[PDB]
Amino acid sequence: QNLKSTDRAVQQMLDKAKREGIQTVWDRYEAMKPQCGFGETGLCCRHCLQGPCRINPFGDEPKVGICGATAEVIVARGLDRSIAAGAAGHSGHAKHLAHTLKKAVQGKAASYMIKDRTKLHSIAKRLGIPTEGQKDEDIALEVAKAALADFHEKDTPVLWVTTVLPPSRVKVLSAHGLIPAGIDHEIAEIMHRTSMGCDADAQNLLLGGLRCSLADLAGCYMGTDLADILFGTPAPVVTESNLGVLKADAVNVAVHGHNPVLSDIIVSVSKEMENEARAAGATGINVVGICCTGNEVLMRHGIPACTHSVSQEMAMITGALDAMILDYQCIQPSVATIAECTGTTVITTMEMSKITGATHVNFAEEAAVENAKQILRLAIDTFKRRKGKPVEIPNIKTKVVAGFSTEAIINALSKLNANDPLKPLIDNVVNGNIRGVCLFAGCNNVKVPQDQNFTTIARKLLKQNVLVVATGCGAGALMRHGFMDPANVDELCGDGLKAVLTAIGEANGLGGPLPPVLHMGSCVDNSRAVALVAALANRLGVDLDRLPVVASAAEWMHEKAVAIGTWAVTIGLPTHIGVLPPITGSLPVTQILTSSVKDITGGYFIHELDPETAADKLLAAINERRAGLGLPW
Amino acid sequence: QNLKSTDRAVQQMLDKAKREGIQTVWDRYEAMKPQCGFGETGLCCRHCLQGPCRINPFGDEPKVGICGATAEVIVARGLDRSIAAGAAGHSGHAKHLAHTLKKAVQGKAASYMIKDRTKLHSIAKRLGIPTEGQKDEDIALEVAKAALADFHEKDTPVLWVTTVLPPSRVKVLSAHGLIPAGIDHEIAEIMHRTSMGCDADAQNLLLGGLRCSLADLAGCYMGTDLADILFGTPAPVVTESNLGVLKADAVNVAVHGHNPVLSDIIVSVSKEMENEARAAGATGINVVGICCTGNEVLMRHGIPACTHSVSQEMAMITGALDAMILDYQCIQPSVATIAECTGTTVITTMEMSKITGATHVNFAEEAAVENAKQILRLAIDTFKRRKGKPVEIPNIKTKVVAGFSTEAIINALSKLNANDPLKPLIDNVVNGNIRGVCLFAGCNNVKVPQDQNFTTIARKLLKQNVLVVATGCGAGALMRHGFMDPANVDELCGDGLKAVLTAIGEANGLGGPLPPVLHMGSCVDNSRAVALVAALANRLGVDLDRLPVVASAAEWMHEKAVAIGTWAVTIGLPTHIGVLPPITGSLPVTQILTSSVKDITGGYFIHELDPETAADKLLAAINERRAGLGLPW
Ligand code: SF4
Ligand code: SF4
Ligand code: FES
Ligand code: FES
Ligand SMILES: [Fe+3]
Ligand SMILES: [Fe+3]
Repeated sequence: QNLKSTDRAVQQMLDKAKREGIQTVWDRYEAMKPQCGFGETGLCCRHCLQGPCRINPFGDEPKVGICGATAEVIVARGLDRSIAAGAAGHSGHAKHLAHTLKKAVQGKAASYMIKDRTKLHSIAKRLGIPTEGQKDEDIALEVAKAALADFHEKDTPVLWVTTVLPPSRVKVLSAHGLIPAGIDHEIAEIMHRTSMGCDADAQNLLLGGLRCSLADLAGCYMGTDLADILFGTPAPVVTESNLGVLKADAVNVAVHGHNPVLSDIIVSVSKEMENEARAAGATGINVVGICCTGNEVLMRHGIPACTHSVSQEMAMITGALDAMILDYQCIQPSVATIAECTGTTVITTMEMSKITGATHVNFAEEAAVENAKQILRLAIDTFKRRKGKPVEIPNIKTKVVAGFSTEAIINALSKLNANDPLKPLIDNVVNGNIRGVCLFAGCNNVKVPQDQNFTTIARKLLKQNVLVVATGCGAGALMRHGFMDPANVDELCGDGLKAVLTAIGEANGLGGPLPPVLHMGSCVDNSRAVALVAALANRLGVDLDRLPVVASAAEWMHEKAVAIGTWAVTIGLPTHIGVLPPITGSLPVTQILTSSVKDITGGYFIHELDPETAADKLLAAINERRAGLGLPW
Repeated sequence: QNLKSTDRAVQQMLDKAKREGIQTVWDRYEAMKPQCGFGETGLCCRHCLQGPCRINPFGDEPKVGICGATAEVIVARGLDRSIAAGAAGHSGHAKHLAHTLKKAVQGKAASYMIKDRTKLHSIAKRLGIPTEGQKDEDIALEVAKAALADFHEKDTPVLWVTTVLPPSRVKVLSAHGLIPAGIDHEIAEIMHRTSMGCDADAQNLLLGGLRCSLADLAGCYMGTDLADILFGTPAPVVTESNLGVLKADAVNVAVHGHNPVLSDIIVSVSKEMENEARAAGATGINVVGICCTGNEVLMRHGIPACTHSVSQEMAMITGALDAMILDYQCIQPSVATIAECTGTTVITTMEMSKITGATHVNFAEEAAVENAKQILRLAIDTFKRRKGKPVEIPNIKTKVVAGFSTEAIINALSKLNANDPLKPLIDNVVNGNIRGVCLFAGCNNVKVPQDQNFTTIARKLLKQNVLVVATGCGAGALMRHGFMDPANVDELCGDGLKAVLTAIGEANGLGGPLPPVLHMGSCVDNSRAVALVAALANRLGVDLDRLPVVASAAEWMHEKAVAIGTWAVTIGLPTHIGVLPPITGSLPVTQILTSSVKDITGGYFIHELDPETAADKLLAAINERRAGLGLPW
């Protein structure tokens, strides 16, 4: 079980699943070995009915696609479609929120409102929307319309790119024709250019993919902006994570997926109906989070994080999960089958994301509170059915300090310098107390023992005084292994980094340091890390590709993460990836993504499967950036 | 060579390529056998980096995707992405034309203009744009803005769906939630819903694909509408097709691709520079067409059709093709490699469609005429280099009568009944002179001996008094085998059909019949066939799924054609396909697409690889429709 997951709670449930004969993601992975080498290297194409075509990585025929498509065209086309699909996921999430805000300020969905008025006003002015002398509802309606307008061509490029990056970065990207003209416009253009008999030049294709990855960046940043307006900007909070946050005597309700439009309401309504849940024999309604929508409500409300990503089925295996409430993205469809064995009520809520065998509850913002009631009443009903059943909840949980929005980080720094809050951070970068900054992002992947890369790389960087921030299931991995607990700062952090986390935490009325890793939220909240390092760049008067800042998608899986890794490279960051995407079948494509893209954007991918080597390479990249500033290292 | 292509000119060039050692699409197909059975059945998924995943069609493990995705989810997700890619191709074509019209009427591209003022006005009123008292340039600017607005969400659904189909059809589609909200919106939503951990219900997934196929229909219809405004509505013309239309002593220039924004200008400018081409030793500039952009200029200007689709490389093998001018879609990237051997100058012109090793000429509508000059001067230069070389142009060509827009067909019928032009056609449907209508559409496919299915099926239907219309490379196959020559009516057509083609042709001042097959234009001009059968439905007061009308994508290949076959089914047509798409790995998915979709839209796919059986099945479908009207058959 150790080779499957480094999480001891996950290992315990893996033993339970094995003895009850419940097939898991790891069993399904084992049944799939050896995986197809053509698909693993990227040398397969099904873009037309003359296929499927493949290309031998080495040896004799086939050496070329039936239409004449070369290995480098086929590899670049497949990558582009992955970026476009990721963009479409983050795009759809942000679009849903844009519609939710518009409905709310037009009086159509009273369950939603402008919760963060100061974020609303700062966004409107970043966009150049006039605020002075306007109702909030009219400013918000303007912001929502501007959001929806970034999805298509108009007289301006995508403002959720051009107004969020340093102007020097925007100029460099414009010179290469990489600024998106519209979010869905770019997605559609990728799908066109990669279809049969279209674009057949690897470099041209990859440039289109960089541009589409910035459409994904725009979607993430818009998603974060809109969610903060509607639901509040995160501020530091304390909670717990891992399976031990389930309680045998409560109605345990998992919010799972990505979009909090639904799960933020479930959080609110669940408070009301705990009276209704005592009547069924529960202590209350124990809302817990899985994946990114769990991160959303953990970041805003302190909802304990139950589990993440590859291990999401294990929460059900406890026998104590009465309902799991789905919106979309990263939901293993196996949960619908597994629930027949574990008793859990699996509920889908979104029209374009249903799973055969799960109960569907049509959710609409106009009727959000009634929907939450209907769903939570199914959860309460399920809790009654398993009264007197034995459950096996592993007694394993960690303390999690989270909620580090960019606004919260700046506010926390302002206690050391009120008029120049970024200067203390830059000060300790310059003098070596902070070697640099590393963002961990992305998913877990069944190919990698769960959390192994995240924790191994994090341990090394923290010892070397790197300030580590994390999002999505990367934050999930670190939070479940204690990296978000301030009690662990002495163990994990080098003395320079320790000094800075202590100084900031003490000045923020804590008596104790900041946690070893700053949790910056969900996957769309990778945009928060952009807003932070962009402000650092603007305060220093340099571009992002001169900052000692790197990223690591240490165990990535989803097309969304492929898009994120690509826009990390596109905005100038050295970007480590811990699972090879299907590009090794083309040396020219691999060479562009790991080397020569440096000459376009200043960022580059770092392909490294071994996490100890990965950390060395990430430290080397941080130290090259320090040298380019003339800093000691 | 007979097993490769039924076209004798193609066979001759295949012999030349074999003896000169030039690899062809058929050789590349042979080098790819046996093709992967997982991809051929649809049982492969690469939508995340835990893959590639496959499922054994029969036997033991693997039986399920690593995430839990079933065979039916994996098959439906792959199909949806094919529909979305096809939609994106037709979408991009139409968008380019919408931008071209807007530039033209804003004074930015003087090389373009409103050539068809009566089409402009009829479109504006179908859309509800006011014409009375408005400049043409303001009506057109309104139409162009309405076109661009159909790509995104707005207060109306996609008007290039809702205003082009019978209102009874729109109501049926709306009740199933199938009307697109925006063209690129639907494409992006497909890409989202099919990514990992999203939509996992085959029926839900396929309904989304039907809706996305109507976004493709909208793109085709918009493309046809806009091209007719800018370049003229087709009217009957006479020309020739097949390789014998090349001339050894001329500068032979192939326009290849799909979008005529470029090639319509090449046609115009080539006339001017024939003086400049005599000076180099040519008789003139011989512009010939390949694929759909060749259909565009064949339909409007009588440009002879050189070849099509799978055989496009053969035009180069003659040694007489001095330039081949590309825009996008269905261009075998092998032409760039092959040109090193044949002398041809291969020129790409569009930013998102380049081929490594081809010369790129940046085309912009603002500078269209200068670009045509630069390109044609490269063609003239190439003609000089091969002076005194031997060429082998097969002396094989057919007469082609084409240009049957829906407006031309209605006008031709109006000579038999001026106030009720559709009534003579319906009259002869009712009395049996016309058994029904069959549309042939789509590509050739290397898997099928070229044109074999198109001609075999057409011969049988025409003998049985079916009125046959054709588009794209389906029209290409029929036109190269004599089906567009009126001299062939006695051989091919049954007496009832013969009577009607003769009566119409005689009444249109021809002394002779209409040709055996009515050429309705390029692939986007499949929308013309919709406009015709929609008018027939509205005149009869019934929906499309009650008309004796069918379609056959007899040899289809491209994702564009997959989308077209799907919207043919979605608007209510029995739709034969002659190559299996990757769906046979899921019985439930196959059963939906071939049977139970009948209960949603009234259309259905007819899977039939054997063309004689196909014709029987198409005749059976036509005759069922006749019986449902109470007609004899
Ligand atoms: S697009 Fe080319 S390489 Fe891909 S399946 Fe079709 S023929 Fe093969
Ligand atoms: S989405 Fe599911 S079936 Fe597809 S590659 Fe990923 S794990 Fe495999
Ligand atoms: S041949 Fe296995 S991924 Fe296509
Ligand atoms: S296993 Fe061959 S198409 Fe993927
Ligand atoms: Fe996740
Ligand atoms: Fe073609």
